[PDB]
Amino acid sequence: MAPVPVTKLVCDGDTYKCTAYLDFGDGRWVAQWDTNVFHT
Amino acid sequence: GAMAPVPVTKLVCDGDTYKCTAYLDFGDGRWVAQWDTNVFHTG
Amino acid sequence: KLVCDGDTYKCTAYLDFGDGRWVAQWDTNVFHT
Ligand SMILES: [Zn+2]
Ligand SMILES: [Zn+2]
Ligand SMILES: [Zn+2]
Ligand SMILES: [Zn+2]
Repeated sequence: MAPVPVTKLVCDGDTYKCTAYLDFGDGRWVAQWDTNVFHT
Repeated sequence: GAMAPVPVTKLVCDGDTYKCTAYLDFGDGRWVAQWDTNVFHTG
Repeated sequence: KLVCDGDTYKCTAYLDFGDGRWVAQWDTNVFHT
């Protein structure tokens, strides 16, 4: 396993992706996943 | 043109519905990103 | 607590609930910018 902290999480209503900036190595890694975006 | 991503102010995962919901820093605070998740006990 | 893993391609959120041993986990893409 290789779990590292997320430093900052953003999401994006025009790509329907959330992006997690990872605390690892040279700082250039992210995790990204697909999401639904809506008003509650 | 492209809209920059917005910060998430609050992340809640609901074990009842198998959804995580990220509250977005946008408009009136009622916008969310939501996705399906697995929920389990560690061990 | 929220962590992500480039080996398993999963992000994991540690939930406060109950005895603190529950997690939410989901599939992700992981890549270098
Ligand atoms: Zn965008
Ligand atoms: Zn509204
Ligand atoms: Zn907590
Ligand atoms: Zn337990």
